[PDB]
Amino acid sequence: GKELEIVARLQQLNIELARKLLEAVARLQELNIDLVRKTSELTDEKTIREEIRKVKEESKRIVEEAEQEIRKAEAESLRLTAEAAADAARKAALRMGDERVRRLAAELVRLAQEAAEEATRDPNSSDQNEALRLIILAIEAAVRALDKAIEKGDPEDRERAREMVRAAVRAAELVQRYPSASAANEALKALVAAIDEGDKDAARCAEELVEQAEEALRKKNPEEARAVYEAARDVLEALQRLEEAKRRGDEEERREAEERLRQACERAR
Amino acid sequence: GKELEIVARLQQLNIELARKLLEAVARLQELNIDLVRKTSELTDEKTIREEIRKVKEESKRIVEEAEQEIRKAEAESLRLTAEAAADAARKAALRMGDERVRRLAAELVRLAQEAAEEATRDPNSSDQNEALRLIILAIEAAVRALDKAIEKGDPEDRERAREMVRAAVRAAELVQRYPSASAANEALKALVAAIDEGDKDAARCAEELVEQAEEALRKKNPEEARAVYEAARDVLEALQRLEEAKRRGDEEERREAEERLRQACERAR
Amino acid sequence: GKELEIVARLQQLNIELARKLLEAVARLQELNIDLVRKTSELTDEKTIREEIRKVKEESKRIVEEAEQEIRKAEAESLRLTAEAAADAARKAALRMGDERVRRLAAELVRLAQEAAEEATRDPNSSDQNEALRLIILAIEAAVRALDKAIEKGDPEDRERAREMVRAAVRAAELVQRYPSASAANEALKALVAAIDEGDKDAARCAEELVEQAEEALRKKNPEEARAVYEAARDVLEALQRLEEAKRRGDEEERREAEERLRQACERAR
Repeated sequence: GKELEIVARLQQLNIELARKLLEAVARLQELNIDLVRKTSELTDEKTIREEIRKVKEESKRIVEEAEQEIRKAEAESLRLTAEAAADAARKAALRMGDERVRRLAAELVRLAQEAAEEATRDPNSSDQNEALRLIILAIEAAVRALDKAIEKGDPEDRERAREMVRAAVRAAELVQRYPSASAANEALKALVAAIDEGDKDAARCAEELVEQAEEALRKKNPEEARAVYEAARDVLEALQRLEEAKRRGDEEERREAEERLRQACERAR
Repeated sequence: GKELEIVARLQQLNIELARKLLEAVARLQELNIDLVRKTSELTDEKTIREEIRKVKEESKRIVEEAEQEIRKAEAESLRLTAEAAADAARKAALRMGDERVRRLAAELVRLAQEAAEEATRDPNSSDQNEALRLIILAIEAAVRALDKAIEKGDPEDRERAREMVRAAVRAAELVQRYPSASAANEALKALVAAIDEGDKDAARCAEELVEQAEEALRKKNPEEARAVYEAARDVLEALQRLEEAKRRGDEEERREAEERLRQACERAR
Repeated sequence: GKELEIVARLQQLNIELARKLLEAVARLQELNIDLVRKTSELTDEKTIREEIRKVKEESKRIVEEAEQEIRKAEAESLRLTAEAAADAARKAALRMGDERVRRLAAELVRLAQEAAEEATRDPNSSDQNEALRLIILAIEAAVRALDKAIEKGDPEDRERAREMVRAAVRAAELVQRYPSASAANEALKALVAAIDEGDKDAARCAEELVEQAEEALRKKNPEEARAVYEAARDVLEALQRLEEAKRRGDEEERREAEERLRQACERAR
């Protein structure tokens, strides 16, 4: 279906990007051989130095244009991944049945479209590129929650999916309006790690950090935004360690990482 | 399933292609350092110039072989995408139930196999590479039409899929036998845009341009083939603008693009 | 679902790898222009030669670090493909229903995790990189066998899947404990080709070569291991020719390749 279409388009970008990288390598090589030829033939030091500077200026321009093509190829790749993830979000919302979760997933399609369209307009912006990455990770976490809700029909899992899909929409409009915000950037990642864990205490704690960063970004108090980031940083690290201790380990640090997330959310509420 | 297999093989091509690009960069660097060493030590101008020309000849050969590896990596990627798309076409035809559409999808598998096998035989051919691209786009449009037909069981949608899958087969054998034909190249793309639109008037208009380009290519009248291309060019541009005005816009140009496609098909029939 | 997640991560690797390749090209170009400048200005031959050697040493280090990044990018790609293939293996085992085949598929998840984790620890090892490739191919063959078993519910196909999934686990722990073993490396590939063929005689013949290579690797008789490789080499080539003669050909060599695999397995038992 649509999955094969994206792989076909992403592969065209890789072939085209590798084609342009070789184009830059080929041009830089022509300049070197031409410079060595002129340096060995000419005797005027003034002309030799000017031939060297124009090659160094052109070589620096060749590299910059190649960084631009990689920049545009990355935004085009992130645009295809965002649309594919949003398309997966709406179909999973259909397989649930709730018209309310269908309205929530419909906004993610609108959020993914608008954020990916602005990144492709000016890929040189690093904030619009990173904000689109986290929105993609938020949609992926929402899709993983929706797919789990339709496995056994557990009413807690279905409500778990609704609360975290709506929270993903919340932690998406925030980074869309404030891409350069480190507090909103970290509270989103803490929610993605809290969605995959499935803990009710971790989901309500991550969303509270999103609202704290939202209110701190309503006004323009920089000391207020930095406090939410440090609170969201320790929460995110506690969830990543809890995921490592559950996948492997010997249950020793697994109980230790629980109190890490518990104490981190304690001083944040 | 098969989708994960293609991604695994396409990723091996990207790693291998990046490995060979660095191999060329490493060899070009060795030649530059060796040339600077010999130019600074030797005093005979005759020997210095010959050392420079053999490096420029070898550097030009290194770049050409790297363009060849990118050329072979692109054909191998297009071969994997074509087979994956044809595999998706036959299973969607099974989910419909019509044995007639199963015979139509069976030809696409044969058309995708033969076209992708000839492109991998000599990837330096640009016509066989581009003709395979449009055949892939034709199969993707056929798959999107087949998946929509099995959504609600609408009898119009199921017949809409049969007419456009057969038309995709028609606009595939044509570009296979005439890869260097611009008229057949454009009538195919007009059909792909007409399939996604779902308009009955746009589907019969695009196929009529395929038959006009087919009869013009039966004989060898070049003025006849150019007339179909210009007719298919305006039809394709009208469908792409109609898709832009339906996705966004304010319904103003949406009605304007309808008369564009209407008038374009008028002077083509 | 998970398929879109892997494509998103694999595309980030390609963009990042292309970003680092250009970084190496940009640094190598700066060294060339700086060297040409110093060679044209300075007159002391002793200083010129030392400026050349330090550039040749740095250029050789730049290329080596770029080979390392390609090395680490390949292991990260093979780790994502292995986990995605193992995830596909467990769900197909669930769709069968046998708790025994679910325990077999559960080991592949453990085998794919452990082998991919050791390859990412030291990607410079070529044996751990190649052993992970064949384990991926073994899981893919197991998934293709499991998907075919749930098509028509044929009891022979369901048992065909169980025998070859268990054999895939057998030809996975072997290459995991002996990555540098050519006999175990070839008996695995002979099984992958024997799984796709579906021949009962080819499956029991490939597994017998796995047990022969297993017992030869129990001890450390090098002449014993080389005998199994030559026996597994001819079996693998006979299955690849049998696949070519069945896909195309004119049934002439198709019967000839059958006696090839028959005689190859004859002198191996």
